[PDB]
This record gives sequence, C-alpha cells and structure tokens, in this order.
Amino acid sequence: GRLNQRNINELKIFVEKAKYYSIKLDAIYNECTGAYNDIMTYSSDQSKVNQAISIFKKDNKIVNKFKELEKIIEEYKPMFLSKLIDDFAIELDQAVDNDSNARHVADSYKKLRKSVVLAYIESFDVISSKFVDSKFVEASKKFVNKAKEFVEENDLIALECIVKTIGDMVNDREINSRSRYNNFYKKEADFLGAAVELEGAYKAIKQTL
Repeated sequence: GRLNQRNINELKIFVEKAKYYSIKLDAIYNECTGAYNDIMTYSSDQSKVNQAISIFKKDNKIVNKFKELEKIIEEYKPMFLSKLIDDFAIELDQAVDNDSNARHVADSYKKLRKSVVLAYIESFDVISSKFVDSKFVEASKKFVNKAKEFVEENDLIALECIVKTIGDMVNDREINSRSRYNNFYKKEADFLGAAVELEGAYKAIKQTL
C-alpha cells in the first residue's frame, strides 16, 4: 500500500510539475520558426542566414529555454539531454563566431527539440517502471511505444497529446479517444487508444485507494 501510494504520488507530482512542458516547447518552436525557415532556405542570401542565427543566439535565450525544460524533468531526464543542449550551444556559437551555410545549426535544433519531447516520455517510462501493479506496467509499455511512434510522425503534436492525456488521467478526467486533428496524423488514434487502456489500469489502482 505504501508502494502503490508512493507510485501514484510520484506520477502525479511529475505530471503537475511538467504540465507546461508542451506550451513551453511550442513557445521555442514559435520563436524559432522564421529563423529555422530562413536557414534551411537561404543557406540564396547570406544577409538572412546571419540574422536567423542572431535570433537563435540572442541573449542565449533559446538555449536557456531548453535548459528550463531540462530542469522541469531533472530527476528523470535521460543522460544524453544535457550533452545535446551543450552541443547545440556550441554549434550555434561556432556559426556566430565564424559567420554562410548554417544548415547544421538548424538540424541540431531539430534533433534537440525531438529529444526533448522524447525526454518527457523517458521520464514517464522511469516512473511507470516503479509501479508494482503489473496491468499498469503493461499498459505503460504499450503507451510508451505508441507515444514514440507518434513522435516520429510529429514531435510537437505528439508531445501536446501525451501531455493532455496524461494530465487528464492524473486529474480524473476521462480521456477523449476522438482525434483532435480530423485524423490527419496517422499515429494519433492508436496513441489515444493506449492512453485509454492506461487510464483503465490507472483507475484500478486509484479506486483501491
């Protein structure tokens, strides 16, 4: 009983501590989208490449935003996350210092952004693997697999759905298995299904408490 309470509580604390994770990643994306687009395309017009780089580097704000997400999941984060952030920081700094083709900065940004989404799922995975309840463990494994598949299709949309659905679960709100994207993303429906299976298993733990 101590263990099943410790399990629920740990999950609930994490989800609530991370409830802005999707909103915050979206904010990075929105700030960087025009800069990202110009690096990918004008890498032709140099003037624009340098101004796009400036937007990523300015006041180290974007790197600092990734560090903020990293801190939200500090206790669970995957070992790689700190390094990927630093390696991005480094590459951006070389693109600034050695002023023309900046596609590698944009690629490294894309890679980091996907890895931050995957770090949320990694945190959920670690937490869920402490659960004594085997039905919950099985449902968590299926959930993680469907989550990762959805991330491959679209990292930010997948994160938005994972955060929404896990949030709904831990706050006793019924998960909606209806597509919020007119079924545009081929992996949404199965993810939502797995979230509903996870909800049934979680409900069980909860109502025996």
